Amino acid sequence: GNEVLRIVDSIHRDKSIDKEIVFEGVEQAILSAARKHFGEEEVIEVHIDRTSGQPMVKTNGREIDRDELGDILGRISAQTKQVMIQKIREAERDTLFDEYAQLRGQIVSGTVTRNEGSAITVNIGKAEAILPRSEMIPGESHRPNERIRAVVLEVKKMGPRVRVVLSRAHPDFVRRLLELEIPEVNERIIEIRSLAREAGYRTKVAVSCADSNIDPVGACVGVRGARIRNVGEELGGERIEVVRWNDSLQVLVPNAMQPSEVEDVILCPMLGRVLVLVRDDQLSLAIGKRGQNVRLASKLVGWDIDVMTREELDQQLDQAVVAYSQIPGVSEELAEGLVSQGFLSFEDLSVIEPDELMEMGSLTQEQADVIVEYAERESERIEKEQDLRRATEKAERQSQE
Repeated sequence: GNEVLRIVDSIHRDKSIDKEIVFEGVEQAILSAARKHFGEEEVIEVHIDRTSGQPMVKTNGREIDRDELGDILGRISAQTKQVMIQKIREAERDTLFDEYAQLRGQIVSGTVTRNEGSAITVNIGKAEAILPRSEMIPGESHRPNERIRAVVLEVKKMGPRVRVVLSRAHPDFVRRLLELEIPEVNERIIEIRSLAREAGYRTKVAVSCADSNIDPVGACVGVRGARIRNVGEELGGERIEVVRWNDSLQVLVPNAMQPSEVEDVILCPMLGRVLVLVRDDQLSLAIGKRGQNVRLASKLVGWDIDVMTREELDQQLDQAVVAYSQIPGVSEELAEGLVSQGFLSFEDLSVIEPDELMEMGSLTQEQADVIVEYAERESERIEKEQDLRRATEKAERQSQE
């Protein structure tokens, strides 16, 4: 009876975990002891009264004799010991899973305990969480016994301990921080529609407002744009661009292509690609340093952005027709049809939907597959031909001697 109360207090004082988890653990220990004795045939349930501590064990809804119940309670409480703790830790893991699994995408804070190159262990005080390399903001310094916060990436239960994976590199981290820093966002006045992030470098934010007379970007900017930079400094100097969200790609895409200016926006649904026309002087700015700009603009919009000028597009259309005409089974009319729909290289043709290629050229299943195989081969040959020329230009290292 009260022998159970002695145990639940002893573990609670030692292992430093609350009684309710311990009670559940002891119950599962009694239950397992009851399963082994009575067998798997009868349905078994166990309950321990919290106040008194007296175990209630039922088999198929029926109580069990005090005799056999005494054998069960003495087969557990007696040291043999760590098996019960395995049930208690299993209960703790189940509880911590329930709480943290609902917290996915949400900011959690803690202190750094151990730091290796591969991962960082953070103590949030209920349990130890790990921050892996992939989820880290590059070059950041996190030392033992220091305050740190991040978003919960995922929660899994594997061993008899709960695994909580964090991220400072996830887009959701920026989204949360913006909600905290900008009162218009946490008051729901301004909404964050879309987000595109390269962690530690640049993040594009598309926002909108229910009120049409309200400028959503200007609301986020505020006076000096200080609140936006505050989030950026928390990310280690990550650049944050806030733009205006729109349901039309004729609006949203030029907005996402900022600072660069856009002439024409062409939609190519079959390739899932938006073709953006940009003048020569704006070409470098449109792409970005390593191509960061368009890359982020693509994530933000949800399409594939291909930036070209008008002159090099006209050149691209002419060559694409001649190239596609080389393939037997591709008529000049069908070749022009592909180019008109946004297909330029052989890479684009190889990834075409067979069904769509059949309708456009009035082709059978066999004829469609054959064409695709040509595009695959030709794309592959073009790539290795470029590598050839690239390698033979590297053969000019003999210009030393």
